[PDB]
Amino acid sequence: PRPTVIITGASSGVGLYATKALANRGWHVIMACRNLEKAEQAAKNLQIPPEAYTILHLDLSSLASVRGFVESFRALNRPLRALVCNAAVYYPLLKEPIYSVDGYEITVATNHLGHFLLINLLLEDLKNSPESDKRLVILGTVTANPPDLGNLEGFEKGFKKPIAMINGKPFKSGKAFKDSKLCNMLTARELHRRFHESTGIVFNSLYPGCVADTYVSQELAGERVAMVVADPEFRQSGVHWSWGKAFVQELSAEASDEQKARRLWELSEKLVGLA
Ligand SMILES: NC(=O)c1ccc[n+]([C@@H]2O[C@H](COP(=O)([O-])OP(=O)(O)OC[C@H]3O[C@@H](n4cnc5c(N)ncnc54)[C@H](OP(=O)(O)O)[C@@H]3O)[C@@H](O)[C@H]2O)c1
Ligand SMILES: [Cl-]
Ligand SMILES: [Cl-]
Ligand SMILES: [Cl-]
Ligand SMILES: [Cl-]
Ligand SMILES: [Zn+2]
Ligand SMILES: [Zn+2]
Ligand SMILES: [Zn+2]
Ligand SMILES: [Zn+2]
Ligand SMILES: [Zn+2]
Repeated sequence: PRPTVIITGASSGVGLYATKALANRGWHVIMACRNLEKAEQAAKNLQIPPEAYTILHLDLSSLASVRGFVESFRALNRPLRALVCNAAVYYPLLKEPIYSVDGYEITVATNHLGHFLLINLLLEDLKNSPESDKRLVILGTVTANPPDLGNLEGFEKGFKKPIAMINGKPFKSGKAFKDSKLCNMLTARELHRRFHESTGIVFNSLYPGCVADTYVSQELAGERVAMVVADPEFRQSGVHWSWGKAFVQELSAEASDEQKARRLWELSEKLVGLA
């Protein structure tokens, strides 16, 4: 009897050490990955036993792929205990936006909108599971409090070319990334508010520390993801765990983001075909 956790972006970095850590605690990790070849090599290289994992293809930049990943998880007939939204892309060199298969600026489309659809479909799976300690963890920003969503003008007007930023202003890829990470935080917050009572699922977020990409190792950061998913200390919905022993804060900490967080959620449903 082995409890199931899905990890997005599990074939490298933090996601890969997180899957290692959770397997060592005796979990069965669904490595939901873009690149099946790299996922297979990585799994074997870290010496993880075949019972501890299953690789399923997931491309967060395609909503058809998010839907299809979900049907494939369901076919396993494994009760879901947890979900980790860890996958993040970042294209620092782009001067011009790239638009996903579904027509959305790719950074926001992958980091936010694809995780948004994934979360919303898997809530059904999460709420129907008979596991008692069910968590949904999102990798977010340093603190729950540069990114600026404005009045969401870009999302209000449908978020298609020529719109490449959530606030409807000219494309900036580094800001797009930060915007996207803000969306992840706002979404965690809003999952707690909308669903924690009705389901009893723990909805939290974390920041495992600054990590070597383009003061903390991938191994440790991955251990810290595992802690947030699995250990009794971290079993509390509505909060952000940060390593800068963790500082904890309420996801709803910043009161003036309340309206934004709600409007973000409603616009996101529209963008991914839930409304
Ligand atoms: N460095 C910082 O100071 C800083 C700042 C803010 C946030 N963070 C957080 O730290 C975390 C580091 O994560 P990491 O080490 O796992 O990242 P990483 O190894 O540097 O590379 C990106 C990850 O995203 C996955 N991915 C990319 N595109 C995808 C797609 N279209 N569909 C599905 N998966 C995709 C990749 O694996 P596959 O392509 O094989 O799936 C890979 O695991 C991030 O989640 C980020 O939010 C760090
Ligand atoms: Cl597939
Ligand atoms: Cl797929
Ligand atoms: Cl409660
Ligand atoms: Cl759908
Ligand atoms: Zn596939
Ligand atoms: Zn999100
Ligand atoms: Zn109650
Ligand atoms: Zn509670
Ligand atoms: Zn409130």
